[PDB]
Amino acid sequence: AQANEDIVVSKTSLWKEMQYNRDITIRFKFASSIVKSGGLGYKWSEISFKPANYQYTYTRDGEEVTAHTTCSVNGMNDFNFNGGSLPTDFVISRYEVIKENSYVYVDYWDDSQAFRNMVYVRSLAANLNSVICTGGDYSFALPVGQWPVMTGGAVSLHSAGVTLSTQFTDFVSLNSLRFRFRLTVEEPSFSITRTRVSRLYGLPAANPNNGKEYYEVAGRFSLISLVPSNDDYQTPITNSVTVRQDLERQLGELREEFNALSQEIAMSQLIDLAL
Amino acid sequence: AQANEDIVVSKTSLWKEMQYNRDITIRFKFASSIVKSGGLGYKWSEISFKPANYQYTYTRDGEEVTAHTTCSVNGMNDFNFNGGSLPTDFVISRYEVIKENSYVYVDYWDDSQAFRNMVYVRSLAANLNSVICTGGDYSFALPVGQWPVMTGGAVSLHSAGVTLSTQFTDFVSLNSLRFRFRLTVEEPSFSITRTRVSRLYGLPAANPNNGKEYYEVAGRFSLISLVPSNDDYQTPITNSVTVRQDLERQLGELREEFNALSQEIAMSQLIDLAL
Amino acid sequence: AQANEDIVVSKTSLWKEMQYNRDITIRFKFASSIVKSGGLGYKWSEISFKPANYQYTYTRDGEEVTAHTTCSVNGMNDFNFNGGSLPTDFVISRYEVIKENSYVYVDYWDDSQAFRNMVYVRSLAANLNSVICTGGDYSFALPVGQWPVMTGGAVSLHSAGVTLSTQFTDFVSLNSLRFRFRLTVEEPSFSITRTRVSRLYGLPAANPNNGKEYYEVAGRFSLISLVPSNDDYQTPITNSVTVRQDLERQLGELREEFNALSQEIAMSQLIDLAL
Repeated sequence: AQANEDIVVSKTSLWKEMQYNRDITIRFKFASSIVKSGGLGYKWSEISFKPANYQYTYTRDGEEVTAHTTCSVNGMNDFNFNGGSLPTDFVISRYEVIKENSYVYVDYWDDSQAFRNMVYVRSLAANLNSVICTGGDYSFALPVGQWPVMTGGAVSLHSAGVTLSTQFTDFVSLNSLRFRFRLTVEEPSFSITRTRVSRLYGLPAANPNNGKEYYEVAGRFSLISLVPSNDDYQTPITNSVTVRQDLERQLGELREEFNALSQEIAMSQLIDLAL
Repeated sequence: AQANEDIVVSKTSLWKEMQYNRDITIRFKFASSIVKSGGLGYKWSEISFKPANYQYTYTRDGEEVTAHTTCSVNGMNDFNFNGGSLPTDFVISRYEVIKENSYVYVDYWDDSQAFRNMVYVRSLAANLNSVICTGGDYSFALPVGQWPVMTGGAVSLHSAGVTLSTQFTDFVSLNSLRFRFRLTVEEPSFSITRTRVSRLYGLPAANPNNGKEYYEVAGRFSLISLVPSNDDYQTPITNSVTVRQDLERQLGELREEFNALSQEIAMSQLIDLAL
Repeated sequence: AQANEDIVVSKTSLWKEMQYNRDITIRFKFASSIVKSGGLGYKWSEISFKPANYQYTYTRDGEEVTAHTTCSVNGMNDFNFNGGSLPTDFVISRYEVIKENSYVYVDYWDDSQAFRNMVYVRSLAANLNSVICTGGDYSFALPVGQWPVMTGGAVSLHSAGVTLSTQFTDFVSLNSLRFRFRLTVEEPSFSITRTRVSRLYGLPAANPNNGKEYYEVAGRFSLISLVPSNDDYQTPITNSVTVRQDLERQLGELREEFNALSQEIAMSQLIDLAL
């Protein structure tokens, strides 16, 4: 029995039940969304996560396999920290942290045969190994004064249930495999330098990647799918997306309004420069 | 016979044609998008509809069934009301209304067997009962002056044809059942108070829920779907979306420009407080 | 053989491999995104492409066929023109052009029998004719001074490989046929008038249509798909999308802060105009 086998557990006139048991190297990555409120620059609106794609190409045992991964988080906890109600105090109205109560989702896909026309799957299971994820060092760029830095945080990701999912994008749509992960706090705790907060567990959402190009976890997955016996059929992969056109229109109207306001402000600033 | 049947009208090696006939509780909900123009606060750029998700769990005859319902509208008319060309008159560039010519779409999904691998359907039919949808009281927060309140509006939703649809979201992707509703205006009219507009029919797009948690309508549906004979196959549902990255980029450039402008304004206002 | 044949190359009980050989009239259209930076109005942020939907209805040989097309571009080159660092020089931070190294994707879909339940396709091939896409005239509306006009640009689209794709939209989701096009630069060049740039091949991303309703190209396609034997099955087409709720929330917060800032500004002008 090989490591990357391909079996036919049944075969009808057109369709066929095939079994696929294959090793994988999930090279995934987080991505953070920072939002800085207006005013002076001491007030932050949100620091959250975003579903983060990463496509790559790794070597199997003599095969070059192109892969595609997409990470995300759910059930994260929304902490806050307000030093006061003034324009000059450092305040973060909301930032997200990962803990036991939350879960981490990783969608995975490859260019192998297991995924080409995978729409039905059963007997799905996987044996993944646990890893560690440490937070980064994010220096809050303040307009004037000292520079606080969010530094620390370490959480171990433990394997959990496996399912299917779909990785939609502006280029491709993939019927993908969804590995779930639970969390356990570790000794390195995250804290903001020059602040009265420290020794609290979790992983920050400012810079989870720690500057790493990716986090890597090895695995194996076994399943049984329905594929056409003729191995020439192809399911649609690429996309041409035009979703949220109302949102595009709202953004256009907001751009028009902000351009008119900036033109008004610039004219009122320039009239005083004619002496 | 049964009220929640599952019949086998045909069967082959791997596939099969199953007939499902089930009662359901369509608990849907409207949602509004109130955009307020800049300036002083007397001018409103648009008040539109937005497709509204709502997920719940209700009790069948000894079963606890999880469900998910997405409401939308189509063919809604656009009314407008301008009281003057000044910054100090209450003007609504556009507000959306529902009438006979328009239609209301409701995509419905449950965790039961009928929807687990539904990609093909025929002999689709449905028996739905009519309900009433009424508008609440949306008080326009005018900085100064009186307080216009958009109030009233009632419409009768009558059943129409049923079809298929796909509910996409940032979490789940659901091959769902699309119930369609036609409208007949009722006696209660919608009106903005302290304003020269009244005795016009439809539904206000401001507070269509009337402060309610949902609008419930019972129903029953019958169909014939193609399912793998092995009742263990699962179709991808969950997602991790990264759509409209270019839109996110434009929003980020907008936010940076807006923060720079706000910093300029705040420095200009702060320089005049040094005595 | 008819120009719009439909043949059966294999038929089991529930499924059947149906061959289709049909003529099509792809009428597509570019769409441009223009983001103008703030300040006076002398700096433009981006002039890029946006995937563009276009639905039409044309006449087959005694039949009326509704269609849906979606044009996109990949691998475009990012040029830019900056003539000075001052707020009064005309600058364009980044604008897109198309050349040999780029490709033009066109997703196509019809209401015909070929696209009713198409999820699997083999033996795909098509005979498409080549056309010429010519850019138009975009007048950069500067606040004051002269009015440069980006005028010209011609490029010939030639047939290339064919694949599948999925057209996602806020109304319909279509399992569609993806036609590729490669580019050969033509003689008419595009040049910004009243500027030091001219005689550079490609197509401009401001007005590609040249005031046209669409770009027409006729073709023929030939495939073999899996269709249930019963000609009554239907695959979900319509949608009800609520994706990017986080983006909607960001936009709402941005609109709130922008209204607050415009209110503060107009209040400063009212107190400075209340003597």
